[PDB]
Amino acid sequence: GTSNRDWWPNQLDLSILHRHSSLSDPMGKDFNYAQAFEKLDLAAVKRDLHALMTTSQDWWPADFGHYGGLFIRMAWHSAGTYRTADGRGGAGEGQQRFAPLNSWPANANLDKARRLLWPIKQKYGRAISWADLLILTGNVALESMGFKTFGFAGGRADTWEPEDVYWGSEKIWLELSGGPNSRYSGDRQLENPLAAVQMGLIYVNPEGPDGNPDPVAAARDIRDTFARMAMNDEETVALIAGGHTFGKTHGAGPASNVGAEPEAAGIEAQGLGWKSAYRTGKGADAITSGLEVTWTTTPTQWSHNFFENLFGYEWELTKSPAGAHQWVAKGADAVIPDAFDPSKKHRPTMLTTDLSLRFDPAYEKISRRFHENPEQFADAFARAWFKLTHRDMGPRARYLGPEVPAEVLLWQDPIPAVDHPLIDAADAAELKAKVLASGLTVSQLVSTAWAAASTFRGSDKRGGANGARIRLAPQKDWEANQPEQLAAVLETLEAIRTAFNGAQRGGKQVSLADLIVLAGCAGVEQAAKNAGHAVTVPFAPGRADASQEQTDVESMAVLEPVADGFRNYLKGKYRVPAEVLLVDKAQLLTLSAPEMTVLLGGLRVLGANVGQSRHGVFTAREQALTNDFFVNLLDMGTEWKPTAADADVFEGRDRATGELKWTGTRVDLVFGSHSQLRALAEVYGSADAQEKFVRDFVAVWNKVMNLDRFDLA
Amino acid sequence: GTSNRDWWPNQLDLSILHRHSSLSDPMGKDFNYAQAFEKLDLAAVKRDLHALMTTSQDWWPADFGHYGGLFIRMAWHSAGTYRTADGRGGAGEGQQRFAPLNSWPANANLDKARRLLWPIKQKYGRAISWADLLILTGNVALESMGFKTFGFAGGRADTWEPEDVYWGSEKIWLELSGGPNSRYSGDRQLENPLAAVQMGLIYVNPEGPDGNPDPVAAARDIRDTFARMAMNDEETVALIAGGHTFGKTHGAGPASNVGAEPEAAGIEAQGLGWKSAYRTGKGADAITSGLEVTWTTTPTQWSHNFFENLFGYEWELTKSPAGAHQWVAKGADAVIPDAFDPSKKHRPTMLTTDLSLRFDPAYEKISRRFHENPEQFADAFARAWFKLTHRDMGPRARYLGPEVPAEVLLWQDPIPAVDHPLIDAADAAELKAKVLASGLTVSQLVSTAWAAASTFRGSDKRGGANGARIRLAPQKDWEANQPEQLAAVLETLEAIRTAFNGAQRGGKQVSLADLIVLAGCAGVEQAAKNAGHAVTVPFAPGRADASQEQTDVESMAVLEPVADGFRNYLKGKYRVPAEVLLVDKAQLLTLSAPEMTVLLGGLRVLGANVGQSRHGVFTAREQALTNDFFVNLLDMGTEWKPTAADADVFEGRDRATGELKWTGTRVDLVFGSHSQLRALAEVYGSADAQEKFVRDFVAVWNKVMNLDRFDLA
Ligand code: HEM
Ligand code: HEM
Ligand SMILES: NNC(=O)c1ccncc1
Ligand SMILES: NNC(=O)c1ccncc1
Ligand SMILES: NNC(=O)c1ccncc1
Ligand SMILES: [Cl-]
Ligand SMILES: [Cl-]
Ligand code: NA
Ligand code: NA
Repeated sequence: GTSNRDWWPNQLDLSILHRHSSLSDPMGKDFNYAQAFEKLDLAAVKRDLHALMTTSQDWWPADFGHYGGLFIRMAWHSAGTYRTADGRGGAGEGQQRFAPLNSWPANANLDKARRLLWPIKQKYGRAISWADLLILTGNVALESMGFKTFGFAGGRADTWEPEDVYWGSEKIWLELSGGPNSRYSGDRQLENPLAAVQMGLIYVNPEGPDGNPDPVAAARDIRDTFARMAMNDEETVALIAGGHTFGKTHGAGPASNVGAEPEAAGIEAQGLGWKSAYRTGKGADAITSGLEVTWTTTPTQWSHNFFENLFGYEWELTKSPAGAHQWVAKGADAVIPDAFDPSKKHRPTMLTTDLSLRFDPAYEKISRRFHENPEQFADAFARAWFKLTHRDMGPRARYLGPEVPAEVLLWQDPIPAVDHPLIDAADAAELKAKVLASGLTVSQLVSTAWAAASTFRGSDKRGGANGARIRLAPQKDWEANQPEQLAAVLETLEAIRTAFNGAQRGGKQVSLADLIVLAGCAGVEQAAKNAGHAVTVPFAPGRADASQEQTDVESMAVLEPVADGFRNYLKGKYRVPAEVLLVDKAQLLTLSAPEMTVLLGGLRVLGANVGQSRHGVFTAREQALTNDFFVNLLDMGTEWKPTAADADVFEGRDRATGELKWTGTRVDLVFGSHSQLRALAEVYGSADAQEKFVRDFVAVWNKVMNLDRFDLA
Repeated sequence: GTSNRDWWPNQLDLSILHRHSSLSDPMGKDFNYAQAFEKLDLAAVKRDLHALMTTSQDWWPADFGHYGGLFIRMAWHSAGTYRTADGRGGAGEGQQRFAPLNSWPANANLDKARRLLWPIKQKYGRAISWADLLILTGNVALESMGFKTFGFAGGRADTWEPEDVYWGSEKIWLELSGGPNSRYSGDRQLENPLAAVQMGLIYVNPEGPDGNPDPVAAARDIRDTFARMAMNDEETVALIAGGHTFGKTHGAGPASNVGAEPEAAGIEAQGLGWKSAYRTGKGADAITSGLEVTWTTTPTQWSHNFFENLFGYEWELTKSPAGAHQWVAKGADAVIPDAFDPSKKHRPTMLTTDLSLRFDPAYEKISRRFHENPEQFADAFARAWFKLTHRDMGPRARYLGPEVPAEVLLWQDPIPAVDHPLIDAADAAELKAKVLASGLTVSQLVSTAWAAASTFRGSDKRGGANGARIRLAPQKDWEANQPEQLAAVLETLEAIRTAFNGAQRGGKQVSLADLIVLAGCAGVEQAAKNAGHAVTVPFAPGRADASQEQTDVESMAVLEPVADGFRNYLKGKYRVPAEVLLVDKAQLLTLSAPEMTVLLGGLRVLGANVGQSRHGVFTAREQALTNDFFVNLLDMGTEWKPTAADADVFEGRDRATGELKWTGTRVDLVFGSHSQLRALAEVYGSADAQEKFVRDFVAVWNKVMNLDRFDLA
């Protein structure tokens, strides 16, 4: 059945903005997962999960009688898809249970893992999400095998359809680099936003780069991909060695025995996949990755045996029973237990990527320190495991339950507590009047608040105006933020703040974060008055100001907008067309298509463009809040053509005279081209729509200003 | 970016159920188009449209100084995509403005026509939908040129995204038949549900079948396709001859001069397409279809000159300037005006398909009658044009405005007015108890109401329980409806009805349509009580009973369910898998995925399966409303395998003993296989879900009962 995507495969896709509707959600519109979770008997769940660890099912028998390694890998993979570039992936939406991730080759046989959890899921129902359950199970596996975790927070609400994520352009699972859709160019440069080396892998290839078994070169891929997942060297070594303290790999026969992944399997498979024709197809005969490695002498118990083995033997290249490259300890005795036969023992073995921890010189130093100081290793792995499994949860205010660690961690972009009375409505009116009396313009006020608030992304719930980080490095220096203009606005706002705060009694004060937002609100109010309209913009105080020392500058870099269509900004020339980048940004902001449309048309007339560019400024009353953008864009009296100098800039001329009336970018003109966007533009550019435009703009502005306000949830 | 559809291109697509969310709609949740339209000054709109007809724009100059022909074609094409097989297509949602229809080759240059109407649309805003305006414009065109229309109803609310419609499997526009995705098999049998001969055409090819200029053979295609759009021979001849009384075709140079369709065009084209490099690219130089025919001596005025020409000349095969086959009048004088040069005249010309109206023997009889009796022609055309343009509007209760025809037409499936007081809540409780005391079972009551209500389809708003057509031919004899069982239930309910109506005073009575629905309600209440749960199912009276004489039996044939997964029914063996047909039925019913899931699992346990099949009846308390379907389907203690006898029937055995527990079809087991459906099944199969399951089942039951109740809007 031929679809619009088949006919016009390069047209923009707006359905990514209308996922996660109330239509596909089985829960009622008022369901609130946090409230459900807070009444869950978490201790009861943990007891059931402990019991499960050794309750082997015949359809997927437990290695060593204990499912803890399988479950650790399950949780690691749930979290392991995360990319710092866009915040997409990670454990926080339980997406491992949907396509494509439920069928990625690196997630083979995790379908078995999730099915073993169904009885617990069923028993507790809506009070524990899948997303929370996958991580809790990994924690219980660790605790059951003798490792004390750093903590756990609930609050990951389940989702109900697959997320629209760019995982790459390859059309073959696991394709090696340098193909027609290669994710690598130049000197092994991985394309942003990807954080895995091959399609369907989590980070790297366990046999080495493109399957070449060189631990030193593997190390380079490990370092690059783990950095793209927010992990530094210490955290990376801790996580790999910690993980591989447990369990084993599965490669008992040739891979050709393994059948269809879950999304390809027959209906009778009931949601499972990778059925194997090799012997019994399971247990001792299991095939997952094709490798056949067991790292430690006690795979079901926390030990220091990983680094004893890594450093205590020399390693020889060998092949598993499926033909994959792996390593075996030279001259060693058979000390590693077998998973099923108490009469068999094995020599120590390692993956290429485990050997990276010894043969990359930076990792070796860390590995050696962990080998000599196992308490340091345990602590580092506990912290890293917490970070891994919570990286996408957002502000600490979202963290639920009795096991939430009290320690504030720098990676959480922490916001200080508020310990003083907040400004009330009379105070807000007094501060808005002061801001308008200062001489700051509508353009300056709107631009500044936009800059502050629009760093939010719902993928990992980082960013937003809380914290006033726009005043800190590195946000204050970002090109999109107009550093010189920004500094002049912030100086004026800090002077208003100081004067207000110095007049108060009783401990009342206003944060700069709140004042930035409030000042933006006053700009929008002033713009509405400029257009003849009496409008009140909602404001909620309670933001606090974070310090520079609470703001990791390197972690903040990935929130820099290199493309922000809402300010007609593109930092460089990219291969993805700018209107696709606009839709991607709207998706991070949580905006629907109508919201994206009204927001952009209003920002253009308020003067929010970077550098005061006239591109898309289709009005003769800039700084007045009108629907002019739409009325003019849709005027058939104007003809548009790309310029000679630049095919991405367009000139709009009077059709009868040839006279130039406007210029615009692709982001501007897509609203007049795309057949669904133009239908939305037409609503706002109709003669009956001015009041609707204003009230919808105010709503979407307020939505953006509050995106990170989980303190008010 | 590789997507799930790329990896698993045969997986079922649930997004067709989650279109039209409040996310994509720019109007507020409380917007009601009928309320807006009812205050529109329709007379004023029509005056503006009359003026537009002769106000040429230079970017697409008006033929003969009058846009009326263009607008009639535009309205015909808006309505012309309709297919009776599924009710999809038609003018009722304004879909011509979205992909793919906005870029179909048969819709070339209607982009121009729609752009000409933006100033009117913009002036009247939300009070007139695009969908209504396209039709209204065609009627104003006709009236402006001296044709008296049969009337007009508003009420087509605008939609905001493309509908998911199967338009064929070809991958090339206009592909001729007999390719690898041919829509024809056997002796020119067009595949259901299609109603056009080539991808991107409305009905037929104007040169003749696959381009062969044989009017007799073309007639066959005309007849078959028009019948698939609900038009008989008289209506067909009236429409084609009526339409081709006006305007002209456009084929002034070779087609290779015409560029990209709108969805493919550059951003600068601002939603227009087919830009032509031939001479001026417009007006006298226009190329649309590649044919160059003008039918009448007065292309801007109603006449009977089409038939005077068709019958008054003999016709010679010729080629247009673009190379297309067309016909010209032998020996004729130059009597047809030129569209732009008042000093040029032309010979009469015809399409192959016009000549069909004379050379097909059945058409010739009708055409000759219309030629001798142009008043008969005018009346048939007016009636046919109203039917064409209103065919998908639904019940007459949806028809809005001051020009609705008072005549009730048989094709409307009319419902008599109610002229008596309705039963109240106490009466409804008395009737439910009488029904339960009769001895009718939960299964009989649920199955009968299901059968009556589930003929609704939201594509053209036909069907539903209003009318009590289930008691009439042909519904009473449809296999899915279990004719002997149904007859028994209807007899019992008619005796209840007689006894209740005969005891009343004051004219109060209950219709059989209402009592069928109410009885189903009593069944669902009784099932809930069987499960230990007291619930009240909502009921709204006011349906009426239609007569056999008010029921077109042949038109009702297309509403027969040949596949109804909700009753585990498949009338024959089809190429599309049964799970895909389920989702298609759910889309017709207007159900979301959650709604489809609850509804099916509840129907299975209430005994709604046709023939009392055990397939999917995963309960030991049939006729009790419980979640047992979900809990049993999802039990990993059961293993499923296709049977030897039938690969589409599955046996569920205990995994440890081999004992047979259940049997199921693909429709049952898809809820345990598909990863999004299984996620829904898990919510209703959880230990906390009994209350939710009952509540949600009652809500979707009541939704289905009320689908055709536009009298309550
Ligand atoms: C360079 C990064 C890594 C690579 C290439 C890698 C590779 C693999 C492979 C190939 C398997 C075997 C799959 C099978 O055949 O069953 C595996 C198993 C496992 N991995 Fe990793 N791993 C990485 C990092 C991690 C990390 C960060 C964790 C967790 C903290 C982890 C925990 C596990 C555990 C517990 C198993 C055993 C599974 C079982 O017992 O069933 N791994 N790893
Ligand atoms: C067998 C069915 C039909 C065929 C094959 C057909 C074919 C065509 C073609 C090839 C054109 C020229 C497109 C262009 O080059 O501009 C056209 C024009 C037109 N058709 Fe039809 N048509 C059919 C039925 C109808 C019907 C049912 C109506 C309306 C009741 C209609 C009304 C018109 C009008 C008004 C025009 C002239 C447009 C103008 O002046 O711009 N047609 N037809
Ligand atoms: N822990 N990571 C894995 O299990 C894995 C990585 C690459 N191919 C298969 C599995
Ligand atoms: N693909 N996932 C995200 O982009 C996301 C999820 C939730 N809200 C904003 C963005
Ligand atoms: N009235 N129908 C048309 O305009 C048409 C039919 C087939 N190809 C192009 C245009
Ligand atoms: Cl995601
Ligand atoms: Cl449709
Ligand atoms: Na994420
Ligand atoms: Na329809």
